[PDB]
Amino acid sequence: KHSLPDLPYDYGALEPHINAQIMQLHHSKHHAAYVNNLNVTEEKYQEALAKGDVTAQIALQPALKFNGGGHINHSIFWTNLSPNGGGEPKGELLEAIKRDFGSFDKFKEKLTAASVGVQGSGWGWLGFNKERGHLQIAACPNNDPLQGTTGLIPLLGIDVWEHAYYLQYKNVRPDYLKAIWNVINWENVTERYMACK
Amino acid sequence: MKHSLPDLPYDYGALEPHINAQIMQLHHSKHHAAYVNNLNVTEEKYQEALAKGDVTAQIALQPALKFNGGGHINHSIFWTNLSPNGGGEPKGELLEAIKRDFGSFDKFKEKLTAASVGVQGSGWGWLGFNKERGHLQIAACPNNDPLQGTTGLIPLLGIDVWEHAYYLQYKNVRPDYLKAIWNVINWENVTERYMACK
Ligand SMILES: [K+]
Ligand SMILES: [K+]
Ligand SMILES: [K+]
Ligand SMILES: [K+]
Ligand SMILES: [K+]
Ligand SMILES: [K+]
Ligand SMILES: [K+]
Ligand SMILES: [K+]
Ligand SMILES: [K+]
Ligand SMILES: [K+]
Ligand SMILES: [K+]
Ligand SMILES: [K+]
Ligand SMILES: [K+]
Ligand SMILES: [Mn+2]
Ligand SMILES: [Mn+2]
Repeated sequence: KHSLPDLPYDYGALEPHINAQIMQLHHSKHHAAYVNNLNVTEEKYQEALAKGDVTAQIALQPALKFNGGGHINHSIFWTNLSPNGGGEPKGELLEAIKRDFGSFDKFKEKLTAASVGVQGSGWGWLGFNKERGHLQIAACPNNDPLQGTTGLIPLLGIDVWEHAYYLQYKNVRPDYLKAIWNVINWENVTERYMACK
Repeated sequence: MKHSLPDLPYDYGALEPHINAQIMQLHHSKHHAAYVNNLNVTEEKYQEALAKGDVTAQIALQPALKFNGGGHINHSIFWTNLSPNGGGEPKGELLEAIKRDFGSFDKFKEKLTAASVGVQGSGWGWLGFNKERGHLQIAACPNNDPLQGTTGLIPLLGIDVWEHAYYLQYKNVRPDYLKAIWNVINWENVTERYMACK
């Protein structure tokens, strides 16, 4: 049974950048539903596999990817933010950002652009490409998770579903993207990067 | 338990001159055999991932499961949908339903032909049964995506329009294959599948 992780901080800890009502809904309603539906779907898959029911396995794929991906993505996202965040990373991650994107500021522009560019629901990611040994930006639709659908290892995700920002920023997704940089937990992103090497 | 390649219920040359023996043997003994085997490999990996709660691994396996699982589902139906005893028109309640839902048998053939010719890339044309609406319905599916798993419709008749289903004999002219296949449709099987829905 997958479980809803506790947040690493309280729901208001990322104010004013992401308001407490959003964090509370996002974790306690949206992520909770992913977890609950993921568990239901995995149990149905166990049954289908035991019976050799390939039709049922395939019919369950959309629920599995959506809720499973929701669980994967949100579990990473909470750790990617912190009340003590903001600013720039240091060390090898900063070195890699400068090497692969030219500068920290150009990296921000490129992840911002990928995130603002999602049409519909989805996510922007900074990932690590293990084959190539370098950083890579990608966008993913809906809750499709980065590693399961692209092979890239997730380092930093930005949720651009409307429920991630709408109560506060309404349609103005770019204002949310500007604000979120103030709460990036570069410690966590660095840990994820260093685990890849 | 493991999925198995069903034997083809007739000789590889039983459908000549409509589908030749070289196609039938490659399609069954090479293409379908590979789907079954790859499906069983993917299922095994999926069980492991599920036991470990590895959702990333489950999602990464979805393309192979749908493609090879769908391949197994669709080809298993297809072999039974063809017969040397086939061709002609169905009878009874299936014919009545075709006339009711499509206007006539020939109109139905045109619509299923159009759906099958219209696949861009690899895929299948299907006649299915919509259990909720209680009537027949035509759909096209990409690659090996299977009808029931992706649409909920119950498959009655499938036509494979992957190039391996026809290319050796008909080359690029997919409409020549589709003309030919009507001569070997096993309407007895299609009828059985339809009656099982009702
Ligand atoms: K907050
Ligand atoms: K703000
Ligand atoms: K988790
Ligand atoms: K540089
Ligand atoms: K999704
Ligand atoms: K958010
Ligand atoms: K079998
Ligand atoms: K013969
Ligand atoms: K497929
Ligand atoms: K069926
Ligand atoms: K064929
Ligand atoms: K011919
Ligand atoms: K012909
Ligand atoms: Mn979200
Ligand atoms: Mn085929």
